[PDB]
Amino acid sequence: TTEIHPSCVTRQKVIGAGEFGEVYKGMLKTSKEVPVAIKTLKAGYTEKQRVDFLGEAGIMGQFSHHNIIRLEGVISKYKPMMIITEYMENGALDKFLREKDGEFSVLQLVGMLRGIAAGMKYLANMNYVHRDLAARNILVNSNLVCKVSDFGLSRVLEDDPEATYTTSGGKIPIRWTAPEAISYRKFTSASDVWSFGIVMWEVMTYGERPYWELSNHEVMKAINDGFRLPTPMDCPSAIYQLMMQCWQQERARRPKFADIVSILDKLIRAPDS
Ligand SMILES: CN1CCN(C2CCN(C(=O)Nc3cc(Oc4ccc(NC(=O)C5(C(=O)Nc6ccc(F)cc6)CC5)c(F)c4)ccn3)CC2)CC1
Repeated sequence: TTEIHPSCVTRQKVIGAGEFGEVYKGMLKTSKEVPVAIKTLKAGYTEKQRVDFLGEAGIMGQFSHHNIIRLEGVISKYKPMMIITEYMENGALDKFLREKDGEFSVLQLVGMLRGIAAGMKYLANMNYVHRDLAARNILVNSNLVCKVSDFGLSRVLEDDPEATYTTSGGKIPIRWTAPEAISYRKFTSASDVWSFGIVMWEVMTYGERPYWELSNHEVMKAINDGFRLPTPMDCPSAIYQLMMQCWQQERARRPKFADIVSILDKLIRAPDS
């Protein structure tokens, strides 16, 4: 990661805040200034927290792709510590699609899915398994470009610092996670492809919550009994068929992300479907 000089960074507007810290909109001088998001580490912290905060930035900094959020740099030597990323004017996809209910064409929605799939193909080619692929972790810019991110919603601290038992390795998003990853913690790019099919269903419902009528255990039983998410209204058959292939029980049968990009490219270049 690049260390950013604090003089080059300006915070202008608060986007959100929690016990983790805060997120700001601001400007960065690379030398004209560019808009950025600025994630801060809350005071005070623990040396695992600070190393984990910086270590997550190190992971993000390894990637360079149009459909992966870009790391501009970090401030680690001064307080508050900061992760400084590319700015995404439309925020998280799930919220964006609920705000824009019914307002996009099918070709526009499929273009979003292609962008997500192209980001995931890059990650797969880097041997990176995301494990939390969901519309809430897809960011959207003004041009409607969709980019993969992982703010770390799965890794927030909710464990007492003195608890005998703690969560380790993060919590699991059951509604987005492939069955073999829930059962054996077998996380692979193939289990990310299952999650991608769930993202496809989020997009085509303009942000419905998957299995929303069902408790987390109600979801797991429904799945192993063979239930799959239903065909959204106005979802083309070819898109729903792609979803079902991502949700194949045997992971060796799911498409690879490279295949998903190609399938979506061909559809975009020739509707029908
Ligand atoms: C519709 N309008 C609503 C109000 N308003 C807002 C909406 C909310 N907005 C917003 O949230 N913008 C935004 C926030 C941002 O906050 C983040 C800050 C940091 C992160 N990511 C990270 O911290 C990490 C990460 O993403 N790692 C990572 C990345 C990619 C991978 F493949 C794996 C790990 C952990 C290092 C992140 F995913 C998001 C980033 C960029 N843009 C934009 C303006 C205008 C739009």
